[PDB]
This record gives sequence, C-alpha cells and structure tokens, in this order.
Amino acid sequence: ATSNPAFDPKNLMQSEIYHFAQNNPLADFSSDKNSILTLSDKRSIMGNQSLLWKWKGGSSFTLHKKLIVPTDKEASKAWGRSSTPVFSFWLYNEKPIDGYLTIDFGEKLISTSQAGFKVKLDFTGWRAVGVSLNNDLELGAKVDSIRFKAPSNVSQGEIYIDRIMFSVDDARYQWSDYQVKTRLSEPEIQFHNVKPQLPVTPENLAAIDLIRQRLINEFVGKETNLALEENISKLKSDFDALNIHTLANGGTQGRHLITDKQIIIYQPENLNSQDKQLFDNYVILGNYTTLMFNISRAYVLEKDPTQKAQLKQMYLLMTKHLLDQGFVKGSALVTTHHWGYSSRWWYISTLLMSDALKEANLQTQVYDSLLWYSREFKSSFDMKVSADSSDLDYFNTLSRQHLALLLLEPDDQKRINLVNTFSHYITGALTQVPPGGKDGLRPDGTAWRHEGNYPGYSFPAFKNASQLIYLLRDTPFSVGESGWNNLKKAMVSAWIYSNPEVGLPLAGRHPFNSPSLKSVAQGYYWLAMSAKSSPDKTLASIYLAISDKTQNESTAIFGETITPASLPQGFYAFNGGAFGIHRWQDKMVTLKAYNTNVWSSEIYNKDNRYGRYQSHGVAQIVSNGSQLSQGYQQEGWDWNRMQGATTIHLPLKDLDSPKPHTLMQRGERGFSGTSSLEGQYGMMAFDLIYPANLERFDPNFTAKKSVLAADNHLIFIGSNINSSDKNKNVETTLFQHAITPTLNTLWINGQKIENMPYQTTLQQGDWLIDSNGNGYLITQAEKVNVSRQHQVSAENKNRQPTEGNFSSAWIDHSTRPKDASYEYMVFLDATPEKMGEMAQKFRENNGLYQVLRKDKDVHIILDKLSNVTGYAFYQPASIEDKWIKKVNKPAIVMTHRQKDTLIVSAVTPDLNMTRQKAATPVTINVTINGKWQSSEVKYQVSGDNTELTFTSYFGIPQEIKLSPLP
Ligand SMILES: CC(=O)N[C@@H]1[C@@H](O[C@@H]2OC(C(=O)O)=C[C@H](O)[C@H]2O)[C@@H](O)[C@@H](COS(=O)(=O)O)O[C@H]1O
Ligand SMILES: CC(=O)N[C@@H]1[C@@H](O[C@@H]2OC(C(=O)O)=C[C@H](O)[C@H]2O)[C@@H](O)[C@@H](COS(=O)(=O)O)O[C@H]1O
Ligand SMILES: [Mg+2]
Repeated sequence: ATSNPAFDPKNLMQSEIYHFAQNNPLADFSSDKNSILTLSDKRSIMGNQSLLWKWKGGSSFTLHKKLIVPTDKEASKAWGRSSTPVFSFWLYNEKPIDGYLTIDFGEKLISTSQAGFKVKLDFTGWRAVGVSLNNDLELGAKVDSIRFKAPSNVSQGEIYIDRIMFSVDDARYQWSDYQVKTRLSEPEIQFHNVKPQLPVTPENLAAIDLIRQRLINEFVGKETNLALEENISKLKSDFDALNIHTLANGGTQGRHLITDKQIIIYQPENLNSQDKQLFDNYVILGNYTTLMFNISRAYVLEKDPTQKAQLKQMYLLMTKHLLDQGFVKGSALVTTHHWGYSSRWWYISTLLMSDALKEANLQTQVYDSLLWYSREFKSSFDMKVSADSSDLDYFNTLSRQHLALLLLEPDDQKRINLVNTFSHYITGALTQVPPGGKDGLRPDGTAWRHEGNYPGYSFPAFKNASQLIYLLRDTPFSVGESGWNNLKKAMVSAWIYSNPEVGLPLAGRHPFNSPSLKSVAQGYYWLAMSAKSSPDKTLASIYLAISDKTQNESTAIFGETITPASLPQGFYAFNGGAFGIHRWQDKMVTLKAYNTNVWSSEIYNKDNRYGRYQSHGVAQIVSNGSQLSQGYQQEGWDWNRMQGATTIHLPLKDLDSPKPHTLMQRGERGFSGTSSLEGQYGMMAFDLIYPANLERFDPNFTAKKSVLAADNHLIFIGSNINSSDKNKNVETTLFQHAITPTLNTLWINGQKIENMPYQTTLQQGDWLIDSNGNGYLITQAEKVNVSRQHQVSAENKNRQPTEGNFSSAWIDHSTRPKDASYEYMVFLDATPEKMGEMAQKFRENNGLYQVLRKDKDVHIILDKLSNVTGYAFYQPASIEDKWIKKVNKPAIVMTHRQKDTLIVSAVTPDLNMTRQKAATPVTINVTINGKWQSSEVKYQVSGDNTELTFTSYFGIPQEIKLSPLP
C-alpha cells in the first residue's frame, strides 16, 4: 500500500495491496466500538501477517483509500486487452458463519452511512473474493471508503483477512462460487450416464482396481511435459522449502499457492518493488503438483519402510496445505482457467495415493475439489458424445486425468457407472467422423486439429488414446472395436507418411521441427496389445521397426516372434491434407497440394512466417532417417524454393504473410490432391490459383501441376504457368539441400561438381544427381539453373537472420512470358550409370513416358516404365484416348492394362464439404472405350462403351479390375 490512490490515472496498472508488511500497517483502517482489529502471524497470504477482525453482528470497519475507478474502456486501453478494475481479498474462517459479510464502497463512510456486494461466510479455510468494480456491485470518482460489515443476524464472530487488492484484471476471469456471485459463472459438471448400468460385482470392482493399477504402472515405470524427479534427496529438499507447518486447532501455514494464470490479477510486471518481493515468495501450483506426483511415484517404488512412510507424510501434508489454501469444492479462487497446466499431475498422483487418501479421510475432499475445478472441461468431462468430442488436445492433455478423477469417485456403483460411460465416450470420440473441420480422426486416416490434418497435434493424441485403450483392455470397460479400428487406420497411416519425421509439407507451423513417429512408438505396442485378437501383428511389427528392436527381442515383448516391419512401399493418397505419399526402398516422397478444404499453411504471429509455399505442389524426397542429416537445414534455407513447388521468388519481406497474427490461406476451388492405383502408383493434380485481392499475393499467378509416381520414379509436368509480370521470378524447384562434408557432391551430365560457389544452366536432355542420390532428367525446359551458393535467410519464428551453403536447381519460367510449362523425371535410386541409361532411353523417341494431353482441362501422362496412365481432369471433359472417353466432374483417373485386365481407379480429391458441413460422397461417371465386364464400382455396357460409376467419399480412391467382352 502506497499514499497514492488505487488506479492512479498516472500509473493505472500498479496494484494497491494491503498485505500489512510495511510501517503503520493499520494506518488506513478504523473500526466502530463493536469491532477490534489486530495483526496475527498465525496465518497469512502475502508477507507473514493478516488482519484479525473480532466483531459483534452488524459491526463494521473501514479501509480509507481513494479509488479513481477507471471505466472498462480505460482499463482495457491501459493494458491492451478487454479489462475491468477488480477489488480482491483473501479471508480465513476457523469455523463456519451462518450469514453474509457486506462490502460497501462510498465517500467518507462510517457504520451508519453507494454500491457493494456480499460474501457468504459458511465455510472454513482460505477463500479468495474478486469482483469487477464496474460490473459486479448491486462508482462515482469520489469513492474513498471500503466498509466491511459483519452479518446482522450472528451475535459474535471473528475473520482473518489478508491481501486486500485494487488491480486491473482480464475481464473474463472473475468467476462466481459458493461465496460470491459475479456476472461470470463456469457451471459444474453434470455427468452423462449410459444405460444399461453395469452392476457392482466382484468381477466389475476387480476390473476397476486393475485399471487403476495399470495407470500406476504407466506412471512409475517417460511422459512429455512431466518434470520427473526420482532423487528423494531433491524431493525432500524442494518439499522442505515450502515451509509447511500444521496449525493448532486446524489448517496450515506455509508459502501461498497460486496458478500461472491467477498471477494476472496482480499485474506482476507493474507491482511496486515492496509488493513484488512478497509476490516472489509465492509457489506456482504447476511446480507444487509436479512435486506431489514425483513424491507419489517415489512412495510407490520405495523399498525402505522409514523413507516410504516419510514420502506418504510429505504427500498428505502437501494435500492438507493445498485444501487449506482454498483449492476445494465451491472455491473459484477468482479464476482457475487453463486449470490442466497447474493440476494435471495432481489428478495422476491420486491414483498412486488412493489408499493413503482413504486412510487419511481426504479422498472425498480431494474428489470434490478436482471435480469442481474440472468444470472448466465440462464439454468433455460430462461425457456426452458431441461433434467436438474428438478433440485431439483432450487426448494429449486431459484424457488420463479424466479417467483418474472418475476412479477417485468414492461410491462403487457410481464409479462403475462413470467408467462405463467413459468407455462409451472414448469409443464414440474415436469412431465418429466429425463434421466439417472439427477435431478428430478421418476415414482416410488423417487426423485433424485447427481444422486440418495436423501431425504436430495428432501424434501426441495417438500416443495417449492408444494408452487409454490399453489401460481398459480385456475388461468390461474396454473401448469398442470400432474405435480401435479407426485409431489403427490413423496410426498405420502415420507410419506411411513419416520416415521417421513427417515431411516439411506436414510440419504445420513448425517447419524443420517435424514431429517424429519415435515420440509415438509406445502407442504402437499399446494398440497392438489391446486388439480383440492380441497382439495385432501389423501394429506390433511397426512398434519393433520404429523402436529399433529386433525379431529376437519380439517374443519377450509380444509373446510370439514378429518380424520388424519393413518400410512401406507403393503409393498412398491422403486427401484429408490434399497429399499423397510415394515410397520406394528407404525413400518417401510427400506430394502436397491445397484447396478450399485444406489450408496451404498455418502461419502465426511468431510461427512459419515464410511458409506461403508449404503446399505449392511440393514433392519433398526423404530417405529413412534425420531430415536435417539429408540437408533440410533451416539456416540459410531459401523459403521460395520448396522442393517441387512452382513459386514466385520474393524478397522475404514480401513472402512474409501479410497478416501480423494468424493466416491459414485456403485455396480457391475444392479440386487439388492425389489418387492411387493398386496401392503402388499415384498421381497429384494441383490447380495453383491465388486470391483475387490478398496483399502480397499476385492475383494472376497460376499453374497446372501434375505428378505421376511409380516404382523408382516420378514424372513432373506443368502447364498454363502465368503471373502479372510475364513469369518474372516464377520458378519450379527441382531440389534444395544444404552442403555438408556428407552432402558435398552433385553430378551434372556425368561430371562431379564440388566447387562452392558454382552456377550453370541446363536444358532438355541434361541431368543432375543431388547429394541424397535423387536424379533429375530435364525432359522439357528452356532454362534450368543449378547453384551451389552461400544463402542468407531468416528463421520462421522471429525472422532473425540465418545463413548456410546450399545446392539447388530450379526452372526459370521467365523465358516463356505466357503459359510457361515444364517436364522432368526423378529417379529415386539414381547413379551416374543409371542416369546415362535413362537419358539414352529419353533420346530414343522418349521411351520413358508420353504426355498425351497437357492443357487447362486435362493432364494425361503415360509412364512407359510402369505401363500406367494418369489422368488429371482439372475440368470435366471428353477426351481422345485408348481407355478413357469422358469424365463428368473434376477427378483423378488412373489405368493399368495388364495381360487380360484393365484396372481403373478414380476419385475426386475434393472432400465435398465446408468448415461446418460433413463430407458427402461425389458420384463420378467415367466412360471408357470398348465393352468390359469385371470393388463397389458399378459398370454398365452402353453402346460400344462402358459407363463406370465411382463413389468418391473423403477423396478415397476406388478401383475396379475389368476384362474385355468379346
Ligand atoms: C490463439 C491463437 O493464436 N490461435 C488459436 C489456437 O490456439 C493455439 O493452439 C492451441 C491448441 O491447443 O490447439 C493452444 C495455444 O493457445 C495456441 O498455440 C486455438 O485456440 C484455435 C482453435 O482450435 S481449433 O478449434 O482446433 O480450431 O484457434 C486458433 O486461432
Ligand atoms: C503443433 C503444436 O504446436 N503442437 C504442440 C506442441 O508443440 C510441438 O512439440 C514441441 C514439444 O517439444 O513438444 C515443441 C514445439 O512447440 C512443437 O514442435 C507442444 O507445445 C505441446 C505441449 O503439450 S502440452 O504441454 O504437453 O500438453 O502441445 C502440442 O501438441
Ligand atoms: Mg499479509
């Protein structure tokens, strides 16, 4: 407390706090005849004393303090977010009081004299009170009196008060509770309950007790975002620092507990130096509950009976202090928003300490408390399945905490009802196809958060959802097979699109820090061992491969010999992210487009700032292993030159997202993505269309970009390339990788190039091999630039300068001012000898491939090495072709004539939905030349031709094997 008024316009954000650790601490206070005010060091919140107020019913005391109460608009301008001036204090009751305390605000008040509010006194322990002075009183500039009036209908009593504070707070976070009513309320959980009920039986109770033990086993025998401490010396040292002591007739003294979000009410950055020093003695709840967990884990593992007893006493004392500090049912503590960050390991600690809380008679208090603060999570914790139930962050941050809370329910019948309902909730969450862009799994195996396929969020959700299924396995509470099947699809998909990191195109807003399947490994064991017919040999074989374990090691893990999965081979279409994956030997190629339903990039205030081209028809090649070790190095990376993309080469100031905060740029039509044939061949169709009027986006930048992938090779073609400036700085990147001692060699036309710097220009019939063994044969280009150069770039978070040496090659489209084009072929197993053979084959009337059409309506590529034809119908069309006559929608078609059969696949990569609507299936009529007979594809001979009817659901290709009719 200073001599200045609260909310001093001159220093609006500086809190005024009565903590009584200063000179003449009751200077500003006076009492009527019927009240006595003492300082007590028996308990306190801030500094070592609190106000002891003894009273008869109806007696007041007055705090004399000038308040220049700002409007909400003034407070919000001073801070820069929606704000309100708040009055807050802490009070302690040693016994409950059947009545209300009245707090009145006015000018020159005494016991017998504007606005005010009431605090119900029927409780024990510390409670916090926090009200908006503008919004929560039942305030003219001249307020100088705050009058605390003891209840009129209670003959005597006594209350401890501390830390009376005037502050500017976030306008969202003064919550109602059992003591104070505010304009804001977080309603309590109302648990859903599924019928029929499971009975309390010895079998059902044992299954419950087994689930709890299985959770204990997972937390005592390595979690992300858990600060594990197994050293008892360290645990007792951190505990002793808390200075917790049991008090005489009940409660505790010890350092004050506050959450990371609660501190906002202080505006700590603006505290005067006296106040800050006291505030710095607080303990952050996250750290305290982490200590409770590490102690509970040490207790469970501890062999020495004396140490084991000490760990238990430490855990129960920390529990009693936590409850006495007002973390109990009905105590909002003004707010507990983002409760999970502060409490997640408290929930888990109760599993380990469940018998110890039972014996100490704390289970019901701790359950009531955790249930109350969980009300923040009522949308999930109520356990009614809804469109939002497939939340991927929930699976990561909250699902095991939720199960722990249910297991802490003291009644047996209720506990069984809650866990039965939980099993139903998790089954629905893992089974349902959420509408539109909502979080969750999808039928092609993609997994969505922030309204798109997002491995950075899905990978942690896979790990914990697999663990949940495994914890409930082989009990009456086991997750339904439909949820197991869907999660299997998503996790086998993740194995296909990672190597073992997801590519740059799947990195979301963290390019060059891709999630790795290595972090999800244990999930494959947990899902493999929770199969109806366990172990699932596919998931078990993937666990062994991703965790680098041998066939020899398999019997002990799975109870039978399982060969570690070899890397997946062939082509897989994932239109949930308008991508596909081509795999050959140890290489993965991520082919990525974008469209109305697939954002190109997530760009935030400090994330992925130069990410505009992340999905621009990219084709990133990755060998099994570290992408950094293959030269995907952020430092000096030219953000314009994403492998395979057609881009405008911009200065980074113009490539930077035009929005200062968030942009998730969606495309201009539904159609763009991939398709597959026989699980082996693929095609990408990318319609590059820019917005009519977005700053820094050339509205006339266009391209049609197709790729056909088969076996060791990919054929890349482009047409209809344009910009506002005759294709000036328009480029297609063949490759870009750092130069290192392991990545030092390029081959050009049989010559090894190692010099740095180096520039040259190549044309049709030339070839290159990058340092990762990818060959590029130029089959149509006027001008391919190759560069080994020092590059200056900037890092994607804070735009700070970076530099590095890179090998790259790109096509310069400026030589063709209108409707520029390209063709080139990649060999994934290139050697100088093999590239010499491919170049000679290309020179023999192109024995490699044939483009049968390349225009704005259709791209048709015949691969003569694989004998496969890909058809990208950018528009519906009739064509001239041996196989395909007509396609009535934008679609990707693929054919393979083998001996006695024609195999035809078809799909539209268009998901046929919005951010709100469920995807519905698209009917595609594909007419083929000639008479055929035979898959859910329908066929009908119609004159000399055959009509195929495909159903394209969520961009999932269908195919049919046809044989000729006489
Ligand atoms: C606040 C912000 O920039 N973006 C919002 C998202 O917040 C980010 O994502 C998450 C997260 O758990 O997903 C936590 C952090 O606040 C921040 O990194 C998020 O609030 C989304 C909504 O998610 S979605 O319903 O899945 O779309 O909205 C973003 O703009
Ligand atoms: C896509 C995304 O930001 N996802 C969030 C995580 O961020 C990724 O992973 C990590 C990391 O070390 O975990 C760091 C980078 O921010 C990014 O590659 C991460 O912030 C977690 C935090 O989880 S929480 O504390 O465990 O609940 O949330 C991710 O899913
Ligand atoms: Mg104090």
